[PDB]
Amino acid sequence: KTLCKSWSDMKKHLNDTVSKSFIGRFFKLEARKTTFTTELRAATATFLTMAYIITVNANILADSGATCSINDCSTVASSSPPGPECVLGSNPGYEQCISRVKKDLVVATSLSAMVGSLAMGLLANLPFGLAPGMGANAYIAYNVVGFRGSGSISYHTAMAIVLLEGCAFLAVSALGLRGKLARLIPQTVRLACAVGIGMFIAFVGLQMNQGIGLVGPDKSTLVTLTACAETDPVTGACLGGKMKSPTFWLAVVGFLITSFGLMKNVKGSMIYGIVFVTAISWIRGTQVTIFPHTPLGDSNYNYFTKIVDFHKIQSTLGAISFTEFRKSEVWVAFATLFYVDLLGTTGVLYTMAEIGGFVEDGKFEGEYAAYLVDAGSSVVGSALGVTTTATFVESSAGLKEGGKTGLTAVIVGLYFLASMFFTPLVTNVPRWAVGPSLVMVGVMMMGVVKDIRWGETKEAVTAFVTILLMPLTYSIANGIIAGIGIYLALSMYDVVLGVAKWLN
Amino acid sequence: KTLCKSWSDMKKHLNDTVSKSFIGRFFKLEARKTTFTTELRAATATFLTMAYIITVNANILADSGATCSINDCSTVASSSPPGPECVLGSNPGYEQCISRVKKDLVVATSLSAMVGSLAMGLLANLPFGLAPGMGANAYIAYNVVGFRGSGSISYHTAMAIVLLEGCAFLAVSALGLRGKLARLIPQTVRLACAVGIGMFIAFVGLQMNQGIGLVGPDKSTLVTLTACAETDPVTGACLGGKMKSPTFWLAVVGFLITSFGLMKNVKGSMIYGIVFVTAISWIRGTQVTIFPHTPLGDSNYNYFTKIVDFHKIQSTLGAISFTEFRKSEVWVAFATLFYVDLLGTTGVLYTMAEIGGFVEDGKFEGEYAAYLVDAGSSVVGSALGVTTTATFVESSAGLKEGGKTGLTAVIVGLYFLASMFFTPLVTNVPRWAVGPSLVMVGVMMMGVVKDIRWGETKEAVTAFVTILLMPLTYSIANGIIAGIGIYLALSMYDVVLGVAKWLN
Ligand SMILES: Nc1ncnc2[nH]cnc12
Ligand SMILES: Nc1ncnc2[nH]cnc12
Repeated sequence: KTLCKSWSDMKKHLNDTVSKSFIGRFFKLEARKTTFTTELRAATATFLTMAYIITVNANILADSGATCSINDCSTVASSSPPGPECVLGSNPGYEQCISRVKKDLVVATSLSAMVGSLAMGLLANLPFGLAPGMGANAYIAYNVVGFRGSGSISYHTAMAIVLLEGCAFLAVSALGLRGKLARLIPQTVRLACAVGIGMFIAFVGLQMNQGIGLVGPDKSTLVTLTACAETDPVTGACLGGKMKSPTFWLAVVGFLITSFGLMKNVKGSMIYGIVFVTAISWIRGTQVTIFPHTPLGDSNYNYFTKIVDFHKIQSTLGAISFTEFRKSEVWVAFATLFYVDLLGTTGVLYTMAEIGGFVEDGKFEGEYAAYLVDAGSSVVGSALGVTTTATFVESSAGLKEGGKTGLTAVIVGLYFLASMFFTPLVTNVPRWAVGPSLVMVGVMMMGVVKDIRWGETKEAVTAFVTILLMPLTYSIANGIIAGIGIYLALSMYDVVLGVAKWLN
Repeated sequence: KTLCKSWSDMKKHLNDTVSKSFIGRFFKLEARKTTFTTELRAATATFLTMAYIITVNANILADSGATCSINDCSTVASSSPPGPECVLGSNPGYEQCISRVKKDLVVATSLSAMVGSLAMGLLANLPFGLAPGMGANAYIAYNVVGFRGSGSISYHTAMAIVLLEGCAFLAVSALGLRGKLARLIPQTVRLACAVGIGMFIAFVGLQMNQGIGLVGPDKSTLVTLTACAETDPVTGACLGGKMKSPTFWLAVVGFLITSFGLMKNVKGSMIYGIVFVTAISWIRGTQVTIFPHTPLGDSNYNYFTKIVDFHKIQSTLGAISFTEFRKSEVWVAFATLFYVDLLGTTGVLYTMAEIGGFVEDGKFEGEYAAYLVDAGSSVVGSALGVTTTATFVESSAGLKEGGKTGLTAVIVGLYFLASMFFTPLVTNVPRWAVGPSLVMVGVMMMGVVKDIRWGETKEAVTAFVTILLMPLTYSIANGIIAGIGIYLALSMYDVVLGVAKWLN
């Protein structure tokens, strides 16, 4: 009929008047042959494969106990609450503190993914998006700061490391010291570190108080399968009954329809696994509720019955303190976070330049203004309370549908503006819904393990120690250090002595 | 000179009179073109790459607490010793029991690797050797029986599972039900199960009471790096001082010269890593001694000062009890050990037949009499107290030097006879010397991970859950079950319903 004919000739005309206006001259839409309409399809598919890190990042930096401390705890029958009693849960005053910080990290992630993505398109003309990157969320929140105020480094110092690393990554890039520096790292340590982070981030998404709750303590094997139904109220311990938890099996169904959606190539599928096992866990009354009948849960439901809200940052705003940079374990956390960002935004940003055909004999057309926008956005992301940004590989779903200019990245920046207003629906995602989303990240990073040269022995001993010691010793710093230490001693003690025997 | 000329013409004549005697007619040395001398070189290189499993198997089945029970414990100030006080160490009576069982498992491994290897050559004419296979040592000793009498299944029942699995693997092979049965298992579950066993067997060789002592307990992260120097006398706990254990750093030096020996292609190298960090840990006086000044250690040194001994099996001889086969977790241990032997001796025994050129369009010349000798040897190995046998992949070092007949496997059977008489030197290998040997096994099994199809999603979700849940939940049964359960639900719920929609 002429109904679709009246629909098709308008899209032949709306794509002309955009290119005949001024906005086609800035983004250069005449060359880089494309139209206005197929840029909008390139940014819709980029956002849906990227919309999961708006909730994963909030539910993983609220476990850090961001600004809640011992002073704003509750009052009990004693004269004063002691040290470790408040920060392990079951409190009227501390749990209402941490419900006002997760509302300040959903807004602070959209405002960090706006500025990173909206400044990528306007300054570099490149079709990809930015957000706080996955992989360095778990290093700061679980290994530097730790689960609810553990560890040694406070959260105010951890947001000062991101500034001083962010300013160290502009002025190692503006001088030209990148190809001199990144090629110094060998291929096997660079490639096996991305596998071990994928196994650390999935062992996070299995524990009792972190994600679903499979693994647990044991007094002779040091880890065992619990999955227990009736557990301890105060702490997490198995009282009895294995594999019959209604919060465990509802999370497995979310893990299947995420994986049954990735095959058959549904673009956004990790967002539909989160929405399905959340929309069951909102009905009051069941055993899988996030809304119980406690006074600690009536305040979340009375905020849920309104579906939109304009919420402002008020707790985890600019909070920096350089008054702790004169001890030892601050700089070790500095040299680790400088290491994992140098290898994250180097192998990705050039690989996403050869898809779509930007590249010539080196030096694609947005080289110099993409290393700095990816670096300055960690500085503006550190004042707002979140971690470093990274150019996402999910942005490839927009490279395979015809996005080639910077109008892709501006529209991606405008869905994050249209998703900070839905704050009452995003703070209320349960921690067993975000569990399988931390496991499918580990599936997609282990897919690079078929490029490690397992033929030679020195390349396989170095790659095995780095992969193994990251999820076991519960440390990312103990896999980077114990990989370089094996790679030198197997190599320096015969080759370097042999070169120094012949160079003189 | 004529000195080597007088050496070379004798080896031209000694190789003739062996082939002109009757012993060249049985093994058929005229065809399969080879001589007597280069068979002896093929069996020397086969033994040295196989001599490590004479000490690893004894030091991993003595941690099981094989026949030592609560009745032959010591006597203390109380009227009777309680249950868990004896079996956790620090006892005059229980520790002298377990020093008489490790002397009955060094002899029982050589007598099991004799009969398996000496009957492979005489009945099948194939050049490889047999011993109790690595991979099923840790399943029985740490996961069925457990560390020193833990768990539910006693050791007398675990040696009855090996009989009833051994007799079930003759009469699934003699009827012809192997190609019908083994091809039913898909490729990804078959291939990823061999990677997760390699990561379970290496997490064993890092713990505080098992191997060296890196990982340890923690009350908030459930695993942490201890490596602590001054520990608890009774139990294992970190009192203070990280990374300064003299038993930790002596084990790292053994891990380097094992790995520095595998590259540059030294044939036996895992045996020279064990001998070097043992021969330092025999000098009385140091901090790394295996011979302290206790009465529990004077009895090991007074047995060490003699260097040869004829020792007889007296504790872990024929000990079978079918009086526990009417409960649940016995058969689950049966179907796991039947699973891992079906996939171990199928992908190996055909791969070791295409090297050396035995094969034609299927059906190499020792098909039917090698599935049964590999199966009947687990029956005769179960009466003597050790686990199932397997055709070793280290036997390939003899396939690449010209071994093609059964005289290779007979001579391998005669080095194990000449290494049961050195029992006082083999019981005295410390548990931190056997530690890195359990880690280089995990390096050599992870080298098959570059053949898993990480392209498709169903092949990568199934392979990731199987690899991850074996070293974490400390279970081999929880990786086989949780791999099939993901592989059906991603596949049966759309394909099988679609086939049943079209078949009718
Ligand atoms: N840190 C990161 N770098 C690149 N792509 C990512 N996708 C998710 N996290 C990422
Ligand atoms: N179980 C096993 N099967 C084959 N080769 C092996 N090498 C060591 N253990 C083995």
